[PDB]
Amino acid sequence: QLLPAPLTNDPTAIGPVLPFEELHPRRYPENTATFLTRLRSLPSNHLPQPTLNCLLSAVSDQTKVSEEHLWESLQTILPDSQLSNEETNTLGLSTEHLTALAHLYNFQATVYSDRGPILFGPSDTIKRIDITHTTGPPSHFSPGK
Repeated sequence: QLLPAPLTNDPTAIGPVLPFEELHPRRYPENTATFLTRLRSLPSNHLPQPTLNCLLSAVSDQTKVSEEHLWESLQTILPDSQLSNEETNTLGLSTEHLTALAHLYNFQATVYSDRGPILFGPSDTIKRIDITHTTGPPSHFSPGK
């Protein structure tokens, strides 16, 4: 809810800090797309692929989209500060990145977590995928049920 300084300082973005679902309206499952972000304006800087890439490999398996294309798509819609930071380098990508990918590639994911299945991504979509998540630690995403 509070405004993150790296986000407001991020020169790849413009405008005010708003929930993802306000800046990118879709039929998201409630309380999944409320995370704060800013509109991405600068073209891609071609960030290196994340070292902890299991979310990309899992979504890639289920969509047949390369991890490179998934990652470049994330750079179309999210500020760089939300893609390369202390958290992504030590914990990997998160279900918030999954929500962003779900918008960019029009799918809804069922995430089979240690707490049960949870939907991420817009309902106004045709494509469905299955992703497994274990808390660990470490966090791990895998494709399929």
